[PDB]
Amino acid sequence: VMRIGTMIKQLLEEVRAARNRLRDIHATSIRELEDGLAPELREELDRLTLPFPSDAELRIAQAQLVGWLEGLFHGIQTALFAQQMAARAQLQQMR
Amino acid sequence: KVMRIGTMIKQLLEEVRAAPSRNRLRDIHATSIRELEDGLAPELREELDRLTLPVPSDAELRIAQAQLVGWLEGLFHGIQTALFAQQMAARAQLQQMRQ
Amino acid sequence: KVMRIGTMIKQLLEEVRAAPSRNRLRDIHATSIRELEDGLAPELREELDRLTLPVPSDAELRIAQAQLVGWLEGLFHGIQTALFAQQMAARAQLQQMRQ
Amino acid sequence: VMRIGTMIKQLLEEVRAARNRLRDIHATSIRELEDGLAPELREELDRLTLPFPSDAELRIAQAQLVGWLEGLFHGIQTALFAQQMAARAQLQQMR
Repeated sequence: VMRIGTMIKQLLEEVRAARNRLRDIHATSIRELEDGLAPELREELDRLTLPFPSDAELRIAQAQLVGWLEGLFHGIQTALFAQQMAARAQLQQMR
Repeated sequence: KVMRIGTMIKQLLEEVRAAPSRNRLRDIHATSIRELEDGLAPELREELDRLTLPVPSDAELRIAQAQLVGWLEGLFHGIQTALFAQQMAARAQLQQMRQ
Repeated sequence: KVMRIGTMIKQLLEEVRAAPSRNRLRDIHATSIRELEDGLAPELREELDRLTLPVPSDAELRIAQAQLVGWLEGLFHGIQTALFAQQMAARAQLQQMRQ
Repeated sequence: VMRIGTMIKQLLEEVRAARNRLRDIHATSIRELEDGLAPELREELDRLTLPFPSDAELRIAQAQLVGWLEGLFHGIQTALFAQQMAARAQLQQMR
């Protein structure tokens, strides 16, 4: 289930305007990505945030969050493809 | 495979963490995208349509580096959660067939 | 879906278990195959190429009924183990990415 | 992993010749299908065998084992297809 996929798209755009907002978005993304996670959450919430404030670190912190969101989308995406492609191969072994 | 993709990433991520240029950060990025486009048609058009992080200045580098960390980290956890979801969906479907 | 397939089977299996004809056992079979060929090209040629269990005698019926039980049971557990394998492969792949 | 798939094919043919052999094959099939199974094995080994001896019950018991093996193959097969098809749909949601 890729609800997360659609949310990444929308969350991606908000990534630009004129820091609480930035920190807020990252948090949203992580909560939606967690859904249900086992204690593995530690790694996902192990100082998994942007680095802090001066404008420099806000230009920086905001770039970090564009790549993070693109990464999730394409990681999810290629993994999803692997899945479809593996099931096909496994089947091509029918013969 | 998907394991091959993850382990390289873990590596590219450590390769950037300790950095100084304009060719290093651009290569790490190319490298990562070279790994994903393991036979997936023209959707490669999404990654191969640039999507590259924006004598260069010093501050400009830091900003670009930060974006790379997210890209590399995003790909890692994006895969990870696609995997866990795949595993949970099979779990559920098994319990539906209680018998 | 795959859950839809399993639950119908559980039902067809109980529909045969308590039987007396030559049209009942043939319908239960048709029914099961009608369920599998949920949009899968010409591989339907495998199931739709007869593959039907062999005024008929009495003993002949018992033999045919037994074969149906295996077919219905086979489809159930065949799915079940494809599901568990799918779930285990995702599990493993997750543990490879220890970090 | 569909090793089981290839074994079903081979095990399927042995299904005809001229009861220990019959009972032996079913057992083989179940062991190869178990690989690793959780306590769920009970259901798979809950009087999951052919019914016993007179020829009548050997014609019968052997028919049961042809369908069982065909069933496993096509159950595994369609489930495998579902898998590939679901991963594709989930992806078609990218847009």
